[PDB]
Amino acid sequence: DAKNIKKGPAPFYPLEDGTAGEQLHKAMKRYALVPGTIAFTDAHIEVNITYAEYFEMSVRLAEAMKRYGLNTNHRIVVCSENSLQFFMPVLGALFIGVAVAPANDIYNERELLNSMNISQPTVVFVSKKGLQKILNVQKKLPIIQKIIIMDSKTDYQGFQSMYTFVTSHLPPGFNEYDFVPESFDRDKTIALIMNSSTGLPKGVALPHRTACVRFSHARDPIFGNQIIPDTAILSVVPFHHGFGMFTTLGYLICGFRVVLMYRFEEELFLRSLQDYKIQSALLVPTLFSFFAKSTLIDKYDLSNLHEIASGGAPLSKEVGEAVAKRFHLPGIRQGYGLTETTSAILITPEGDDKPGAVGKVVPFFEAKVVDLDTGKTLGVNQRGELCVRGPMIMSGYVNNPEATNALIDKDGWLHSGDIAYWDEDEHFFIVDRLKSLIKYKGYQVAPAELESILLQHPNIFDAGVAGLPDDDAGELPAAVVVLEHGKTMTEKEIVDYVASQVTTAKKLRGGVVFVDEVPKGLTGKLDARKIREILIKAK
Ligand SMILES: Bc1ccc([C@H](O)CCc2ccc(O)c(C(=O)O)c2)cc1
Repeated sequence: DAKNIKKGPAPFYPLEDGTAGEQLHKAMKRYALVPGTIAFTDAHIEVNITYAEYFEMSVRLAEAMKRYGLNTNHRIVVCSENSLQFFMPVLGALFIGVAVAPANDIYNERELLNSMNISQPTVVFVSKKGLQKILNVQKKLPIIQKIIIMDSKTDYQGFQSMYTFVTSHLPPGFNEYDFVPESFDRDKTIALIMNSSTGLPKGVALPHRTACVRFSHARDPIFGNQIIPDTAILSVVPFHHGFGMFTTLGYLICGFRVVLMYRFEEELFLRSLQDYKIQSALLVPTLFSFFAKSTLIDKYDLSNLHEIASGGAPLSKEVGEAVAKRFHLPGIRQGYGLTETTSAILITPEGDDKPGAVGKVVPFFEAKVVDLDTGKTLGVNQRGELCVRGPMIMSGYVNNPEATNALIDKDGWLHSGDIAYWDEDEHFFIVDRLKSLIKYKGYQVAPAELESILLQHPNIFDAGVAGLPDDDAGELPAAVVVLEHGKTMTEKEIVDYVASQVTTAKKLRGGVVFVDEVPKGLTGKLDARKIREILIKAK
């Protein structure tokens, strides 16, 4: 009974041959030749850019980079916040086979270093506002030869724009419509180097195959959205941290108009939803809970709105139903995905929504639950660790096969670290830190309630509450604590403090264990074991 191992259906679109760059180029060239087809729309400055514009300039950046000298043994960095120019160097680079590491616009200067030491990039594309931060970081990274400014047409601080850079390297008679992109092995050639849990962000290497699969999902009437003319999307989610990246690529495959918003604003948001006739909106999790509090939605004509998507962020069932009610939608489309799996591999399918589920397994994939101790795969309705195997899994963490391994067993399964179960109808469900309850006496306090108290203390930098299992009491509630840098404290001084703000059953009878860091779990969510694990010895 390899039969409690859950399997994604058949694709509507078969996987297509070619690299990620070869199929983007082929799709975009189709839409380039229809004048007026809009690719991106900047909701802030109201400017539109057509596929003809988008195709042509991307191609030129590909042949201008090829000439400069970049082959698949080089990487570039794109450092900018969501913009009309963002996917120009990305598209151009994939056409070449150069690996793209999107960097985080307002990563502070330290996290800009950690990202770029892993990605070791020859050329860096950057927005005017990102420039000095990358200048500073270039004087600490010798590999960064060239800096190109994305949001200019002229040069800017003597530095060169994509536009003058391209005319500085394209050969005399270059022809955007005779360009052909490189063929290369899509399994070994890295398309994207993404970022990320505990410690410092790693570099998740993802080869062209994962985007090629993604391109099969995006069109899927069940797991993506149907190629209808005049489809538009309002995307707020960042063009890096996952979601934003691979929906937009799939959206360019489909010919959709991607309406981007880089700064969030309620009225701007809702009006763009209305005016652009948006079919589906993309949101980050805490923009869902915001929209649960919105009372203006009713004043806008969202007659056209079909879907609101949360991506690979699993949603509180209460927040999801709230958002969907304020917009008069049957449901939210939530899914579960890891950066280490490119896109989501659990997605709620069209129509088949089921209250509280993230969804079912995407085509090309297998997902299963495994018992946390024996490792044996479990059956229907049992909670275990969620494990997934399929083409979109990360190739590895750059410069870190010690982490790549033991995250992926060499039967090709990624072990999520997150806990789940599935239905007799094959829906999956994710279990969160946030409603695992600590039974002392026999009534239970949420660990988030006790964490909120602990984080309130000026000398407690981070906390993590879990239930110390003791034989007499049932569960004594305990915490792992991280002290602020200057400060010093004592276990009892900490529980004295809690036991002054909680009922008396909610008191921190389990004690505190001082840790350098509270264990997170891949999607950043607090890991309920390890914490429980950590306290069990210290007692
Ligand atoms: B960390 C992370 C990793 C991956 C992702 C996925 O790319 C989301 C994919 C998705 C979800 C819902 C949709 O409706 C659509 C779509 O519009 O096709 C697409 C999100 C976060």
